[PDB]
Amino acid sequence: YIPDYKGMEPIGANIEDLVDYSKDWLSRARNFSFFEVKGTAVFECFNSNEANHCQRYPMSRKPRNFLLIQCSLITSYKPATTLSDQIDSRRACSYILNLIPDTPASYLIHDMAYRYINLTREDMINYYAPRIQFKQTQNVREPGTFKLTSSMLRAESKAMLDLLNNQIESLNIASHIVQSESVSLITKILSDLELNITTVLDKFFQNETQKYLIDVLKKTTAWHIGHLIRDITESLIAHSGLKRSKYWSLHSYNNGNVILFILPSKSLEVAGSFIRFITVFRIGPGLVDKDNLDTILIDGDSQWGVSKVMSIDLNRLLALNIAFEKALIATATWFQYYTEDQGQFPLQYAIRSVFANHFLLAICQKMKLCAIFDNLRYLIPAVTSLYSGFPSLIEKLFERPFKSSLEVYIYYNIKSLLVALAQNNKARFYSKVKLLGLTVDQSTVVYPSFMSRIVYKHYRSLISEVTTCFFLFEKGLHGNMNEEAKIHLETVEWALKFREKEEKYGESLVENGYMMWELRANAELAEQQLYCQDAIELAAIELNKVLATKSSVVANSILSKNWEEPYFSQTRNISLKGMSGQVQEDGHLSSSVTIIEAIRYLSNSRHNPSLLKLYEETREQKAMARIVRKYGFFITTLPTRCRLEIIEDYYDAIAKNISEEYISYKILAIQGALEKALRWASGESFIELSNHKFIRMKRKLMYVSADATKWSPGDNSAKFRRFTSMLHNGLPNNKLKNCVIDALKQVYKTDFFMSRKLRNYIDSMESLDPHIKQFLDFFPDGHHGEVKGNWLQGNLNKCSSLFGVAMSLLFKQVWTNLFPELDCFFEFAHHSDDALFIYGYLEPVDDGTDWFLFVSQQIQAGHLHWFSVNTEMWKSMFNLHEHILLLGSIKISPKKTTVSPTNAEFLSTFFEGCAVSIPFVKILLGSLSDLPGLGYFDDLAAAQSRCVKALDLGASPQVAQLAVALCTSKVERLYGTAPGMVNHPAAYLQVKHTDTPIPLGGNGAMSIMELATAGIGMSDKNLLKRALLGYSHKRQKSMLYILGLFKFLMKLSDETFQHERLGQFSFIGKVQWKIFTPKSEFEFADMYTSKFLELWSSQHVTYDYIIPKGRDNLLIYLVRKLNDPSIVTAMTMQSPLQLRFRMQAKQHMKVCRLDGEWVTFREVLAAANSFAENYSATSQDMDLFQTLTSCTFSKEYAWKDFLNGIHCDVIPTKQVQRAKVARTFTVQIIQNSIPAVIGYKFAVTVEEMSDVLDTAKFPDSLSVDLKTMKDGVYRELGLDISLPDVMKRIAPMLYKSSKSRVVIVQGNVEGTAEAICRYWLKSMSLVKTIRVKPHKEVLQ
Repeated sequence: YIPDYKGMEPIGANIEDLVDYSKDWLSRARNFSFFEVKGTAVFECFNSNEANHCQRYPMSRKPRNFLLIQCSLITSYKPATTLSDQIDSRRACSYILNLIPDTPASYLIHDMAYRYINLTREDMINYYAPRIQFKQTQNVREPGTFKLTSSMLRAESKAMLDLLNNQIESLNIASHIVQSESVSLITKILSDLELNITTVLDKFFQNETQKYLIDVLKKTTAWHIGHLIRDITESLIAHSGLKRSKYWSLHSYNNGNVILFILPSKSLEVAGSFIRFITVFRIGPGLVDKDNLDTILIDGDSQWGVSKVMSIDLNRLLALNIAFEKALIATATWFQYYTEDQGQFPLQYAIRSVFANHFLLAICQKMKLCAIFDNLRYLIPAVTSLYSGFPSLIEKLFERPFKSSLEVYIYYNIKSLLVALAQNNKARFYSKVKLLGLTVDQSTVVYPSFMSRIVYKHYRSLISEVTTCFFLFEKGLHGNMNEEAKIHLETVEWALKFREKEEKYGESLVENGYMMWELRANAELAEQQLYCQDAIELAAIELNKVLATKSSVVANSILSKNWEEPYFSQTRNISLKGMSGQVQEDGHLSSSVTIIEAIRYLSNSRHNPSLLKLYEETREQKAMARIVRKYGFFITTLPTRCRLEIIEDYYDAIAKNISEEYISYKILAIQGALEKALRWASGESFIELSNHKFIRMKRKLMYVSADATKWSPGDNSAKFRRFTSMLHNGLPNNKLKNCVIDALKQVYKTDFFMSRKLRNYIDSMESLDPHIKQFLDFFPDGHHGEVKGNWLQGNLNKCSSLFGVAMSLLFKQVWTNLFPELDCFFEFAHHSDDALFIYGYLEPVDDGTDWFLFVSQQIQAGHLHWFSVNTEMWKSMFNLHEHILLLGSIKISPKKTTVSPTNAEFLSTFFEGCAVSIPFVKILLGSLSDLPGLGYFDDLAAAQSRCVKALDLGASPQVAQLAVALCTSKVERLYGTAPGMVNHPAAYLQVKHTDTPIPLGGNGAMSIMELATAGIGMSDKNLLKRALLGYSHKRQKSMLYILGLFKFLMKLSDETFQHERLGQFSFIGKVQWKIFTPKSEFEFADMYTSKFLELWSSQHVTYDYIIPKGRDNLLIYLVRKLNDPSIVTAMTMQSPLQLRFRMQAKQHMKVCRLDGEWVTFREVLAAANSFAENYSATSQDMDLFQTLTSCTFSKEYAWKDFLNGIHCDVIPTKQVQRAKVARTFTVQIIQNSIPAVIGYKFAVTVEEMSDVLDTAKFPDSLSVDLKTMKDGVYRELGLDISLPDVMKRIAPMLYKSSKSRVVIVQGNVEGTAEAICRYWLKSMSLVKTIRVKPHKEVLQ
């Protein structure tokens, strides 16, 4: 049922009125919004912005410190050990005690060295003892620390400690001297870093990546400095515990040449805490900035740099810990991009320079560099086009102050590069190429590298280089304290502008729109946040001209949106996305989760309402918005999400029916527009004269790339109302359309709330600036203020895209009506937030006298709008298009919008951006970023899955293999399972490290190909199959021992309760690891006990395959989902408390579950060996093992078989780069889904039966389907489905789910998973051509 909502009565909007308005508008001069790229213009823009930056900022004469850790290396670095730490610390203290301190930091260092070197033998024994054998001493109260009180502290040291415990200038970027000094310093550091200290995939890796990348960088100073930095950051992390951070610590490295002093500090477990440390090193080549050192002590022919006190937080510490891996993966990505651009491997000097640059960027994590590279990502396209908004981007380069030498150096390089690129465009000339399927005239002009003296053939290599640089910075830098405040002020500024417009014109005009006659009378109404009602209606008519031919499809799509389906039974409504909660007693808006709000509603309700019913029950509630705590993003409340879902469902249903013409979802619309444009340009124009003669006019094209659909804080949602009122749908009534209009009306006004963090920051300002004064004045009660028009980045993308398409069609009709005699062209295409506009204009073939005479005569004959057509007609085309878009509330961005002629590189970049949305380097670096902390097996699986996802995003298999190796090495380091460390399974399990199951610390190192095809768990499956075969054939003892290990893991799993689900069924046992959740701090996690939840899960088995629809079962199901360890870990990902477990993992504490106790991983291994030694196989165990080996894991072994049965050979042909395209990695009797059939099988209750009936598409066939499949299991494999255990084992074998992976490939590849695998095998070499031998389908 749909309640009767009020509709909108149509207005008498006339297209000819808009045509007359455009006639008047085009009769005068208009300003083009973009600037010509000239080289001199870019240089002058840089100089003027330098002068302005000098004006706005107070001057600093001393560049700030940018190196968090200062050190030097002259010899190959050996990783630190406890014995090496002791020896190096003794030698280092002996070295330091001979020196004469000058500065207070030097005095503190001397005092610390004296205290450490005078600790007793028991103190030294307990200083390096593990937590198990540690015994507290008077001086040593924590394992790796000691005590240093004021009795032995000097006066200078004590004063310095007291000072430690208890306006924004900028460098003079306009000075050539400041640039010269910064360039000199950074050049010296980079040269120091570059110095040298003194399977088929396996073969390709050893010949290419090992030879040209790994062997080159293995000897560089950067490699060993990175390992030394990893050791230092490990010490700093180990000191960050609650008990240990209050004491002092001393560590040493490189035979005493590097010394770390750790001072008492607040623990990193609690948020907003810093570790303080001082690094003392021998002066030499490395990460040395002598001008920023605290002091330089002199010894006989030697120097010791003592740094100032460094305070580092948890995120910066983790980034510095993984800096070496980040730099190596960035350099490997650069390696692959270089081989793609040039077709050859880079030389040693270029790889060394790239690696040094990447390492310097990765160790120096600051927001200024990240913002600079973010801006460069769009600055590079802005100087390679004909027209762009590069002055605005160069201005954006100067928003924050310049503080360090590194910032000045990067800016100087960027200015040089951009001026060089802009000066390249002056050699533009017309030529001939083969675009799409035509020979067309293109206007082309050597792109220098940014870190080496390499020149690319394409500027997309430059763009990807800058992108990889930008992703070297942690995503935790965004947000911080400047971005949150900035987004708050931007929102409040746009709301204040909306209020000013309301005061000037009245609330009705800003909400309902202005009329065309008012626009003619005032001419200032054409702006952002205001729209013309006539323009909205006419754009709706223009879109209706396309929609009226597909009315049936649009209607069927809308009714296919399932408006009567229960709201909270859908996945998107029970997710962990993030949602605003309730207004608390103190008056703030709560940051909450979608599932938590779902449980809050159901617990206070008696039914699971549908979307329309939920909208009617919450209609009267006000929309509320907030900034997300830490994850510039907004979160809204449940009624706001419901209204946005109504609007977006309606408009997605409508917009999917024009996806092949205007809105690319794939690239068909853009290719069609390009084909039409190129076909049009092939012809010639003949303008008819009054004297029956003709003028010959030549056709040319201009392309504009713009982000027109992207959400803007300056916008008015109310326009959509009239749009919705006039858009044609096939429905016979207006109830659904009226409901959409009503939802739009209810989303108009929002309560935007300040955050607690920002409020505290404001209260700590101590000096309220005028903009801060206005921002605080925006909130009457100090908590929330009303916002209108702006929908706060809510999901309305399909509506905005459809609206933009309608306005572009309106412009197309208006321009056709303006020049009936002229034969002009216009074609546009939308893809996500991007849009490509193609204008086809006319130029005189001759000198142009006849054309000028014709234009003058047309002007004299009263057609005054021909003034805009005399020269540069495409400019007037774009001006009128932009003005018409502004008649809605669409402003084409002055920045980030590029204008080009026909150009192969421009179109290639646009199509590449359309095909791929995420660079694979982002996923590659996020693999090292952080781990879920759920144990060895889970962390390994997560890292491997991220590497496979990166491979799906276009990463070469060699780069992905290197990333897999690095991630596996890091996980083994964290859990101690690698050889030589205390958690190595080979010391307890009496089997080989490769014969050990992964949950028991086994060797998880696997090929990237098998991980991508077979999956992220096939090591255990292969081990089980081999052990079963060996025992069943030869009855060997070792195979029985491996089976016993698997049975021990299975018993471990049975000890715990993991109901799981069809999509996450597990059969190989897993060690249960300690997860220090906030003890279920979640609000509604305490509704039902774990025992009650386990009983419910056992009783209701059908709900393990489908989702309940009734309120009670849904509430219990959602509580159970809340109580999932994996969901708990994800819901506390950004909590600063997690590191405790990491430390407990590194200290090898009692973090594993065994016999209802918390024990060490070593104790788990000992129990595993004890169980496996006495284990004897039974009939039930052998039967089960056969079901898993031959049936459950059957699909994965098949991909392995195909992998092992393939043959590839090198063809004497150079590799050819191709356009990248997305494909689907997807690998009949039963007409219902397997989850529905199985739930029907297990349905015993009326509620469960009804739930499966609603879930199933064809309920009537359900039983029949079950029957036939119940035959197959008892016919193809001879197993009894009637047993629930057998059903659970066989269900994931019969479930052909997932495969919804999207893989980026080249053009030739097909959509078959076998084709994707064959393409991956052909891309196993970065230079050579690989041909597969079978040349047929060899996958079962």
